[PDB]
Amino acid sequence: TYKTTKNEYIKVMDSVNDVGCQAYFQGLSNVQYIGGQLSGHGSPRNTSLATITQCNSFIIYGTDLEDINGFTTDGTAITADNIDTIESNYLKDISGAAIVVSSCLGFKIDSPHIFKIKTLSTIKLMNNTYNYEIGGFTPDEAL
Amino acid sequence: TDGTAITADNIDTIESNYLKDISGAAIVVSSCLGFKIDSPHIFKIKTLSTIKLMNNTYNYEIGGFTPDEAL
Repeated sequence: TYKTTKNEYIKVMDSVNDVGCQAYFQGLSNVQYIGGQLSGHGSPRNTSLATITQCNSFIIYGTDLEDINGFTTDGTAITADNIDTIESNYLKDISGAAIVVSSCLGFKIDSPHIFKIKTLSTIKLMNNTYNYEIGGFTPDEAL
Repeated sequence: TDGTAITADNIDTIESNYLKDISGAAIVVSSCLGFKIDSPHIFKIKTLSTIKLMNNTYNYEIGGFTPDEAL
């Protein structure tokens, strides 16, 4: 609860089920993400590390990706014990991976190093993403 | 290269008479080793093709850009 200089109090949260991500991209074209990092150090509640929706040509060159704490859009924690249930009930949900890609033309990722991914998958593709190309990143890091 | 307009109407004629011309695409590649393009977004291409390759360009590699934008 934030206390102002006029001795007011403001609730930081909007709802008790709040989730976020590191970067959100919607309605863009010809986007290049060269190098850099996207990481969840400190265990925030994330649906993904990067969410990409309704873009033409999003390209990732060697970006460092690590340390996600997985949640669905609702706020449900994605753990090993319920992983199968998630795959049935949240297939159309925009969450569940380190990189979520929805309705994106010309998506491309090369081979960066990825580790400590505590969510269902490393890349999720949905909603008519139809000419993607996936390079060889570190395997077997997700759930 | 002459100065002839490339439209839909005459498109077939062009492909017959200007095969060896260095023109007719968004990107024209001639005698180039090691050419490479990844997948950018391309639109509004009022010419015969998106990429033309010619004159011994022999190890090119084409990623998936936006399909169906040329004539």
